[PDB]
Amino acid sequence: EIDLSALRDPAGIFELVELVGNGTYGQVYKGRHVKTGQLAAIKVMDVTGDEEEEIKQEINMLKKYSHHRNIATYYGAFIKKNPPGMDDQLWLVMEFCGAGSVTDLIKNTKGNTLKEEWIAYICREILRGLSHLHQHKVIHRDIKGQNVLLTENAEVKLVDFGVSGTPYWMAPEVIACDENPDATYDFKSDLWSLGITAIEMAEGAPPLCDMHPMRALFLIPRNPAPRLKSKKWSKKFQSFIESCLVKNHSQRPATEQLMKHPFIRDQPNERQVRIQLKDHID
Ligand SMILES: COc1ccc(C#N)cc1-c1ccnc(Nc2ccc(N3CCOCC3)c(OC)c2)c1
Repeated sequence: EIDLSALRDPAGIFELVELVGNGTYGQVYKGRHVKTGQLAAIKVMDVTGDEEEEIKQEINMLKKYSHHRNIATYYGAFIKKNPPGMDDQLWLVMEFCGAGSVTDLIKNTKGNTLKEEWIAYICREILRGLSHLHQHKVIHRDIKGQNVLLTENAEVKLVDFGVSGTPYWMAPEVIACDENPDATYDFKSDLWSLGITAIEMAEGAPPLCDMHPMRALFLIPRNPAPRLKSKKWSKKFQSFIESCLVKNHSQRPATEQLMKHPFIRDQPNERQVRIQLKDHID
């Protein structure tokens, strides 16, 4: 576990190149290891006695649970010191995924939809990542297109442990309403989220996206489980979506049995799929 008080200043070690996006309670940069030139992603967060133990918790998980092919690797943590009583900046440093997010991948594909074969490759990788986290009793809580990232070799990596606002990817049991007073996250909630991003990949957007976040939030527990509207998709894919999106979380498959669903396991043309992906990156 990491001591915030023991973190060095990032000066001369890493440097920021350009803004890349946003994360939970911080901005995200394409960064660079100054001495070697190697690229890295750097999440920068203001830090306060308030935010610290949540910040500290995000760091510890990235450091502890990123030794796995499908989780963006921890590089380090730094504190850019700054006169009291003011905010210091914390730099959380991880491997750089040059291809960007799956959400970016969708935006630059024809029709904002992806081949089922691509979706299956990506879903397996996320699931595999989730399994590793769930094994260590970690819930991701923020599984969505933007948090699913790709390296220039089309390897899939999960990022942003800051939650471990936007309602669209939230499972029914997570939404505190009249019938569910003490809404809490469990591992299965990640699996609902995965089903939503699968739809996101196939259709460019999550269900209920045309509606206001507050009305989406209200509808998700009541409405029946979302489905693919086109039926051009295989019955293995539609069945996979129905497995992820079981409303009653207790009746929803565990991660390990979802890993054994045919859509996930029955993948020929696999190193072929990544090659296409790798090529589609440029
Ligand atoms: C959204 O990403 C994150 C969110 C939260 C946290 C945390 N904690 C970490 C990351 C992260 C982690 C590793 N690599 C990247 N790289 C990367 C991400 C996005 C892009 N974009 C930029 C513009 O739109 C097109 C592509 C990109 O361009 C080359 C590179 C990002």
